[PDB]
Amino acid sequence: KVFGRCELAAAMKRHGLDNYRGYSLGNWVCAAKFESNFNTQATNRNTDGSTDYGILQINSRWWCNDGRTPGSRNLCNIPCSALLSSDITASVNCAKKIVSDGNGMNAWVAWRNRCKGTDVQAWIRGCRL
Ligand SMILES: [Cl-]
Ligand SMILES: [Cl-]
Ligand code: NA
Ligand code: NA
Repeated sequence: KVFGRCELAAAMKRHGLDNYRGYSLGNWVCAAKFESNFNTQATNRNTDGSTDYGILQINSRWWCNDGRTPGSRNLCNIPCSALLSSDITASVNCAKKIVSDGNGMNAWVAWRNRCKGTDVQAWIRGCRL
């Protein structure tokens, strides 16, 4: 599913991301925009052979099992395919573990390069949340 901006902001808020670990909702929506263009089915292969999955491009090296990333872990204890669902629950729950891991939203390189230090409230402006 390809979400609209406000639609995703609302779903993220319902699923508990608003100010989670201090990150306002606009940070999460901005990250999703540049990671996946709001498309739950987005996948992208990494140079190391791992793959990124779903609206927040969660990586198989650490976070989910895809059966083809040698030597990886599955810290969210889910198949990576669960991260492609129209239901964003698995992605949000796994994202909460990632953002708690020590480096905050810097785990998402696109957030660091394109969202960090910007007016992220713009991403939720006009939304009935
Ligand atoms: Cl990407
Ligand atoms: Cl694997
Ligand atoms: Na393997
Ligand atoms: Na932080």
